[PDB]
This record gives sequence, C-alpha cells and structure tokens, in this order.
Amino acid sequence: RTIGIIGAPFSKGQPRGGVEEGPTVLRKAGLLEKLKEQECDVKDYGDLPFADIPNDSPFQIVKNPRSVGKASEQLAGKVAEVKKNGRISLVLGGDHSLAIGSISGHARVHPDLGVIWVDAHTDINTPLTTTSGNLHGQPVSFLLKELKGKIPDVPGFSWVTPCISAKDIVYIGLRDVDPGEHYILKTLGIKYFSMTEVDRLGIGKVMEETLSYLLGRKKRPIHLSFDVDGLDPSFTPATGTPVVGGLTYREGLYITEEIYKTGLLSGLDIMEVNPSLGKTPEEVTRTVNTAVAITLACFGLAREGNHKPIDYL
Amino acid sequence: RTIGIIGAPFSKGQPRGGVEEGPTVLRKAGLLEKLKEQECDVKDYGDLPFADIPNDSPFQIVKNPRSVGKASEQLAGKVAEVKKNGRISLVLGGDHSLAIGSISGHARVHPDLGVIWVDAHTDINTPLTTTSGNLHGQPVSFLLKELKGKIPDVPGFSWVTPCISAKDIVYIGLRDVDPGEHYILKTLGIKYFSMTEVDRLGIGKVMEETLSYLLGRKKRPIHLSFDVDGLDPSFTPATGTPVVGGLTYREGLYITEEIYKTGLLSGLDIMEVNPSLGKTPEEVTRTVNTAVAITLACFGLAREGNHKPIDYL
Amino acid sequence: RTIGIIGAPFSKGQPRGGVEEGPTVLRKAGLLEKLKEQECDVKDYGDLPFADIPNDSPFQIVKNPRSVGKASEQLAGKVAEVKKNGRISLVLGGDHSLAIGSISGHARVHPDLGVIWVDAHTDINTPLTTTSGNLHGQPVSFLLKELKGKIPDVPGFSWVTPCISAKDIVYIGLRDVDPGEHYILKTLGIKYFSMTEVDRLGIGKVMEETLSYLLGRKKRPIHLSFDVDGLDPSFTPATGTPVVGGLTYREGLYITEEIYKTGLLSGLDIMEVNPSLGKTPEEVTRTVNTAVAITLACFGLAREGNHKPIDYL
Ligand SMILES: N[C@@H](CCCC[NH3+])C(=O)O
Ligand SMILES: N[C@@H](CCCC[NH3+])C(=O)O
Ligand SMILES: N[C@@H](CCCC[NH3+])C(=O)O
Ligand SMILES: [Mn+2]
Ligand SMILES: [Mn+2]
Ligand SMILES: [Mn+2]
Ligand SMILES: [Mn+2]
Ligand SMILES: [Mn+2]
Ligand SMILES: [Mn+2]
Repeated sequence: RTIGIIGAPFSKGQPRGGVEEGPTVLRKAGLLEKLKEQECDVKDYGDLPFADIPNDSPFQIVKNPRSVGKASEQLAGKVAEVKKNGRISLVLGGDHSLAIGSISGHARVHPDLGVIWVDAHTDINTPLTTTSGNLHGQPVSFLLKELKGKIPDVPGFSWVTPCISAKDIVYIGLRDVDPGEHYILKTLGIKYFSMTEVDRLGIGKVMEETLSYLLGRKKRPIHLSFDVDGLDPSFTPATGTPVVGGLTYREGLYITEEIYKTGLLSGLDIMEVNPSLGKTPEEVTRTVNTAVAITLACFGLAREGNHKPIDYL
Repeated sequence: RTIGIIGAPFSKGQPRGGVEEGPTVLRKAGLLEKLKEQECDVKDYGDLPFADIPNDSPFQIVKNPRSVGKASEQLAGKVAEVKKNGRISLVLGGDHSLAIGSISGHARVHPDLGVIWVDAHTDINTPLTTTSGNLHGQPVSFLLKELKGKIPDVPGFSWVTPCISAKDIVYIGLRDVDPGEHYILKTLGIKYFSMTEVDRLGIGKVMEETLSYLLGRKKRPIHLSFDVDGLDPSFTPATGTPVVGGLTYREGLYITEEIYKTGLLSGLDIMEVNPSLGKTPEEVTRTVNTAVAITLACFGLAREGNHKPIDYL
Repeated sequence: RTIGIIGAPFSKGQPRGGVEEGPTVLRKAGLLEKLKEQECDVKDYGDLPFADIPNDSPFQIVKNPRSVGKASEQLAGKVAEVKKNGRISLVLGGDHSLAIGSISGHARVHPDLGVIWVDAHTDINTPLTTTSGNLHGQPVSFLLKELKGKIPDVPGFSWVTPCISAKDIVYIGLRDVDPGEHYILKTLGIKYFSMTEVDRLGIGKVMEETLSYLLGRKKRPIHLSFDVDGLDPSFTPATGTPVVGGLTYREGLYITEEIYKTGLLSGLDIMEVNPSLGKTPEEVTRTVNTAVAITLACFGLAREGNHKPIDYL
C-alpha cells in the first residue's frame, strides 16, 4: 500500500549497542528500492535524531528511562504524522522499547487499532516486575490500560497514556516468558500463541484464529510489531536476545502474507536487528536478508508470484 | 516397481555447466544397487549421447534452442521405449529443459498421464515471456495445449506437440514465480501449492488434495518431475537456482512415499543436481544423498520400515 | 513432580564407548539445579556402579550379553526403589539397552504402566533377528509378553520377565526400522507414528492420538523412554546412531510438554547421549543442551511461561 518509512536508530532500551544500526543495514540491503519495486508509494521520513541525554541515571532498576522515554515520545509524533498523511508507518529499529512510541502515535490517529506482537518474548514486564531493568522488555506494560496503576512514574514517560486493552493484542511465537509476565498474561486474559500452540495447531490455524480474534467483532486497523528474535536464530542470529526453537522463515513469511491480505495493515515495526552481534558477515546478511523478506511480504510480495493487471501473453 | 533408468547429461537449458554430471554422481552414490535392493527390476538404458550442436545461435532471447530441442527429442524417444517395455522411466538429469522430452515421450505411450511438478519455480515462461532466455525455465510452456499459439517456432522443437492440459498438472513447492508465469497460472487455472499453501494446510493435506485432484475423476498414470531445488537449499545446495524457504527433507520424502503408495507412478524426473555448485564436498554429498533418498522413496523405501512377505520370527 | 535421579553410565549395549559419560555431562550442564529450579523435589540416587564382567563372550551374535543383562538387572532394582519412594524415576544413560531394566523395575511397582518410545528406531530386534548383535537395538523384544518364546535364554537375562503388552506401547519418530522389526510391528499390531505419520498429521494430532490411545480406556502411569537420536541430528548430533529427517527441537519439546500435562509421568529415560561423538565442542553442548531442555519440559518447564501461585503485581 502507501508507505511512510521512518528510521529509529535507538539502543538505550537494552545493553548491546549495535542495534541502532538497524536502519542503516536495512536500507543498504535496498529496502526502499525493493518496496518501490511493488505497488508501494514510498516516502522515507529519514532517520529520527535521538539526541544525547547524558544525565540519565537509573530509576530504581530501570535503565536509561529518560533517553528511552524521549526516543519513544519523538517517534510517536512522527508516526502520527505519517499516519495523518494516510500512509502505513514502517518503523525500522532500533530496540523494542520504541514500540511504546510507535503504537502510541498510531493509536492517536487510529485509537481502535489492533496489535499483533511477533516475538520470542512478551515484553510486558513492569518497572516493578522486571529483573533486568532493560526497557526493551517492558514496552507492552506502558500501553495496556488495565495496567494503568502498576506503572510507576518513570522519568521520560509522563507523556504516555495507555492506548490499548488486554484484548486488542495477540502474541505469536513466545518461548521465553518471565514469571511475572506469565502471571500478567493469565490475569488480564491476553490472547497468545506460544511455540507450543504453533506446534499444536500449525501456523495456518494460528493466524486464522489471530485475525479472527482481532477482526471478529469488526474490521480495525492493524499494527504489527515484529521482533526479529521471534524467528529462530538460524534465520535471524544478529539480534540481542535469541532463543532456539523459533518460528521458521516460512512461518515468518506466512504470518505477513496473511496480514497483508487482510488489507488492514496500518503500522509495522521491524525490531532488534543488531549487526554487531553477527558471528560472521553471513549471519549478518542472513539476518538482514530475512528481515527484508518479512517486510516485503507485509506489502504484497507473495511466494506464489505477483503480476500487474495486464495481459502477459 | 519395474524400472527403466536413463541418464540425461544435459546442461544447455541453462548457464552453469556442471549439471550434466548429475547422472554420474547419482550412479556413483550407488543408485542402481539401492533400487535393486528393493522390489525393483532395474534396467539402465545407459546415458543418452547428446552430440555437440556447435552452430546454435540464440533465437531472439532463447539460448541454445537447437541443442535443447535435440536433447529433448532424443530423450522423448528413449522414454517412449522404456515405457513400451512396461517400465517406470527414471530420468536422471541434467537441467529441467529435458522435462519437455521426458513428458512428451511418456505421453506417447500414456496420453492420459497426470503430472506432479515439485520445484521452487513453475518453469512455464514462454519464449516470449522469459527474461533470462534459459530454456530450463520454460519446459512447461511447450507441453500445454492451451498455450498452443503463444509458443513461436523455436529451432529444435518442430517435433513438439502439446501433450497435457492445464488441469492435468499440479505444482508443489513454488516460491519464486515470475510475473508472466503467475499471470499464466491464474489465466489457465493451473492447480498449485506454493510454499504458502504448504505452510497453511500442512504437507499431508497438500498431497491429499493433489492426488485427489489428479486421480479424482479416474486413475491415470503419474509423472513426477522432481527439481531438487524444490527442497530447501539446506538439503540440496548443489543446484543452479536455489531459493530459501523450501520443502524440508521430510516433506520431500512424504510427497514421494505418498505417490509411491498410489501405485500409479509411471514416469520420474530427478533434475538440477549440479555438483560443481557445491560450496564443499559435503554440500555435494548432502545434495546427492538427498536426491537418492527421494528416488528410493518413489519405488518403495518407507520410513516406517519394509519387509518381505515371509515370517521373520 | 517428585523426582528420583539415577545415573546409568553404561555402553556395552553397543560399540561406541563415550555414551557412559552421559550422566556426567548431563549433570555438569546443571540438570539437578535446573530441576530444583522448579516444583521439583529432587533426590539423586547417584550413579550406579556397573562392575566389570571381563568374561563376556558373545552369545551367538549377541555381544556383551552378561554385562548388559547385569547392568539392566541392577537398574531395575534401583528404579523399583525410587518408585517405592513415590518418585518419578529419571534415568540418565547410557545406551538404550538399559531400558530393559528401567521399564522392568518400573513395572514392578506399577505393572499397569504405559510406554511411549521416542526414537529413530524401534529397538525391537530379537537375539535371533538382529544382524548387528548390539543389545541397544533389542531392548523392546525382552519386555513384550507376546514375544515370550522368541527370546532365547541369553546369559544375563534369566531374571527378565516380559512386563508389557504389544498394546501398552506407542512409538514416535521412527525412520530406520529393520525388516524383521517391521514384521514384528505389523504382526503384534504395535501402535507407531513414524516420521511419515508425523508429517501427515502434525505433531499435535500425533500426541493427541498417542495419549488417547494409552489413556483411552483408563488412566495409567506413563513411562517415557527418550532416545536422543529420535530428534534430528541437527539438534542432537553427539549420539551413536543418528538419522537425518528427525523430530525437530520444537516437536521434541511439544511431546514432553504434553506428557507433563497428563500428570501421569512416572518413569523417564534420557538415552544415547554420546559426547565423544560430537564433531565439535558445540555439537556436544548442542546435544546436551537439547537433552536437558527435553528433560525440564517433562517436569513442568513450559514455553509459554511459568509462575508461582502468588500475585506478581
Ligand atoms: N523478558 C526478559 C528478556 C527481554 C528481551 C527483550 N528483547 C526481560 O524482561 O529482560
Ligand atoms: N523463472 C526464472 C528462473 C528459472 C529457474 C529454473 N531452474 C526464469 O524463467 O529464468
Ligand atoms: N535397528 C538397528 C540399529 C539400532 C540402533 C540403536 N541405537 C539394529 O538393530 O542394530
Ligand atoms: Mn524478543
Ligand atoms: Mn521484543
Ligand atoms: Mn527450480
Ligand atoms: Mn525446475
Ligand atoms: Mn535410536
Ligand atoms: Mn533407542
């Protein structure tokens, strides 16, 4: 469809820095050209400038709360802009803490959006349940309204307003969920398909239930937050928190091909691609190649082929 | 069943030459002995002699049309021979352009045959829609009757007669289909199961629908044209046009085990094995080992075991 | 649940020796600590002392019958002990010949047990049908009552009493079954899901049918004999008899997560882990890492997460 690309070179949501290079390598792989090579009206809003916030001491256990809170605030406004421009926002990260601004900004122009979260983790720890202190593992806790009250006033997020309900989101691919996170999942009744459910039903039924769950009552704009560590590390090794037994390349593409076909995709996140973590230059291209493949699927690239409304014979 | 092996060391359907070695390595892996190690009456018709055709300038964009047209013509007669001998023709390639002669020759003794095409591609470009000019990506266009009129008189194929309908064939494993090819697929209503449908239904349902589709109305001889690049390159890397996200080793064997059980297998093609393309000697044996495994399945080798009609206790 | 760990450093059921190290590396990977890190009351009964039996000439074709028969006899008593202690026996092997003592000892305190055998092989050759002579490929033949009469008096097993029926066991993952073994399977009507049935139905339906088959008539204690070569060698390479096209890591965990949820697991076997066979130190840790993962699943570790009966918010 009509795309609005925005680069988000941010890494302060976690320890390993090379993730802020994601935009660079994803663009070098020729993402723009590839998109344009389709029914895509592409406008790159460039890379957001994430100014240094030198004085950002931990809030209790939470690290770099201000630079994170700031990076998400800046992105929220940018996403809202591209949406007001009638364009599908494509945010290239950058660590997953940015989802806070991406989804918030999306919910401003489209408060009825539905979220599909592909990840190996649920990223729903609260500033109080997290043990690591890394904000790229808490983005979800800031957006849920039902958790409005368990989120302390962390410096940098006083602009945040929970914008989604526990039932407006579906997780797919989970395989490393903390105890407090699992508790929250069962308590708020969050719909999820861990790797156990994917193995059980098959990726087809999984998506069928997902789209039906989020679009059942009525059609709403869709937001896909794709963490690359959601796929098995044999496909996307250059990422910070890899977990074996992930979604295959095929399941990765099947999810996006299906979402694309809904025609309701309005927001997309490609997160956690960290080139510095590749053990070899091949693991690096293998990660970026895969991250690009999943992106092109979101916008039309089908494995059975594509063709223009013309007579080829 | 009763087999008729024929070697087809041909490569002129494409650029990379080492594919004409397929017969050699497939036999060195001990294919004959393996087959004989079963309920197989094996007769090797040797390797066809593909005489040099030095004067073979391109026909427009089409490369080596005469040597290709000749190689397929020679094979067609050989396959017809082994079939008239009441034997399941097993053609070891060689690039996929040979399918033209294999299927044509098969259709002479068994004009009612049904075709199952396992490949990452549809190989249905016409001399006019192809952009590469490589004939191993156009074999299908010469055999379909509905395309009788969109195929120009290319030097070397005036012996060709479309022998199959758009509904006598089922593709399985597609993941890199050109635009003109996709157009033809939807226009002639060709039945196909790209990697998207395999992921959706599961390999079991896929085959179930395939066999039911081709054998529904009535039982007919079956022709299986297996391109090794149909399977994921992690299993068959030594091939010319590999595409990630392919059929697994297991799905590869499940397809053949199922076809075998139909008891209607009459023609088999093992194509695109190119040893020169192996990055290591292991990728080479890994490709040939896999190509052999799929062949033995076609003739009885079952993963649950096999035993002779005797009392082992 | 409440566990009773027993080390079984035995290798005389086959040729390659490094398998008797299994207990050592599985414990070094910190298995005990991991188990304890759950709702597990763990008591390690140490490693059984498998005294040397220098004079153990082959019985016809059968190798090391006395040391094998002795090792299984010793284990049977140890398993019976831990069971009488109201604990789920967790036997770390060691080659698969030990299953004879593990299952026998289990059947003493729980004669109504049901067996689930995950392996690439059926290990049901008789001292008379085996061609290799290796007892780790015959454990099943000594336990079936219906085969009481086809088992010659092999030195070291006069203590053995067939303790299970042909219908009290279900095989999962088969892909290399001898002819005599296949004959026995079809003759005694043994329920099995080779890799062909897993591909067909999907791992979910497979387990569903398995648990329903063994628990259909009524709930009974379950014995899971897990051979690591059951999983594809890309996950567990450090094992003696690897076969490509195995169960994935995911299917490996799905099987155990499901069994765990039955709540009827009473006996568990982790066999064939041979560190000496790793081609690299990574294949070694990759094998042991995987062998540990499947073990923790058996006792509660779920991929969707876990949490204590408390309020995390
Ligand atoms: N759930 C863990 C890991 C998060 C990884 C995010 N990329 C945490 O809260 O730190
Ligand atoms: N479809 C492409 C690739 C074909 C590859 C065949 N092995 C073409 O027409 O050239
Ligand atoms: N079935 C073969 C192989 C067994 C492998 C056991 N780990 C035999 O009887 O020797
Ligand atoms: Mn993650
Ligand atoms: Mn994430
Ligand atoms: Mn192909
Ligand atoms: Mn082909
Ligand atoms: Mn085995
Ligand atoms: Mn075994």
